Amino acid sequence: KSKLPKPVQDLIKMIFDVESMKKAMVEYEIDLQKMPLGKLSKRQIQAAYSILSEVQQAVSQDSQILDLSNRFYTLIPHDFKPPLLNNADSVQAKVEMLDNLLDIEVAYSLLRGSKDPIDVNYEKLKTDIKVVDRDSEEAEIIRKYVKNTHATTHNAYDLEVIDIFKIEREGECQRYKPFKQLHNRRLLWHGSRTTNFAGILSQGLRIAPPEAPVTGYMFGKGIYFADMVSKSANYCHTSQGDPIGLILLGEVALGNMYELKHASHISKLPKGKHSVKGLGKTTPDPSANISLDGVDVPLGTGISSGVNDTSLLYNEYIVYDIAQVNLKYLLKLKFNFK
Ligand SMILES: Cn1ncnc1[C@H]1c2n[nH]c(=O)c3cc(F)cc(c23)N[C@@H]1c1ccc(F)cc1
Repeated sequence: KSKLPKPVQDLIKMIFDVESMKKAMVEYEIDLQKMPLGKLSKRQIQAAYSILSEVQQAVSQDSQILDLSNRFYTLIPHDFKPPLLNNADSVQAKVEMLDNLLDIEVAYSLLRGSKDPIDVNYEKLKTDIKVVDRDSEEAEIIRKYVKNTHATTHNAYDLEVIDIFKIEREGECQRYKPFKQLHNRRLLWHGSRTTNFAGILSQGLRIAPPEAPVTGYMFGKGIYFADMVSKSANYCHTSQGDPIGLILLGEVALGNMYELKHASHISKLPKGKHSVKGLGKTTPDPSANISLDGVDVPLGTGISSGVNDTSLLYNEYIVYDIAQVNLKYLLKLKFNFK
């Protein structure tokens, strides 16, 4: 029997849920026979990324695109008439599929490679996880952040916080050290599919590989965060059939922000800048900022930023070095769909 709190045990089950892994693969139309969880290979996936990059290029300028489509389906067997990879959104969906596959492989490997099994798998995450007491001020601050920064245009659901966890990944403090005293450190959201979280906890937030198409990345390949909970929660890809999601709060060392109103695929920041801020029309009210253990929490309700000429409804924040993030909390959220 495990010594871990029930909420933590429930999180471990959730994150190592093999059935969720398989359901995801069925929804992607992957052939589970020909490409089982244990068989996923880093080198095949890398080659698949490159083919998707060639596809995107061929689309941007009918026979050759059929052949590339087929080369992709040979590398990543599907179980379908096979849809042509002939537009940016289709390509993007396959890239996101490959990302999700990669983290699923990580989860499956950890799982397969005397004590209660929940405890054995907990240890494999190499992450200290503690429950934040529902009645603490810490929890209250976090619930406020969730409540106040739900955007008015994300009306498909409300959020309810079920559990709040405090997390410390092995090695992250040391890795974050050079950034620990950069100025402008902010507690920001990052949402991702549940089936990615074993990978995220064991390896941290990562940046897309060189081989991946840049298409879809408004500010280039980086790690993206929001100051509005719902903007991030949308990337949980929850649904009525699976309405429980996981979302992170990260301390992000933003330093001097390169403020942008429109897409720009950053390959190198201007010297002296440490992050990108995509400027939204709505921003959390600066007067309501609260410090939490030295870090600003922009938990104000949304007001007008005064920026009209922008591509974005809400802010986003991007860093280009994985060491500029120190993960602090993990929330289990129930999405109540309307
Ligand atoms: C899909 N994805 N994969 C890695 N990162 C993400 C997204 C993202 N994930 N999670 C967040 O919380 C987030 C919060 C934002 F303000 C903005 C975000 C994100 N945009 C990122 C984005 C969107 C489309 C795209 F093609 C590439 C990147």
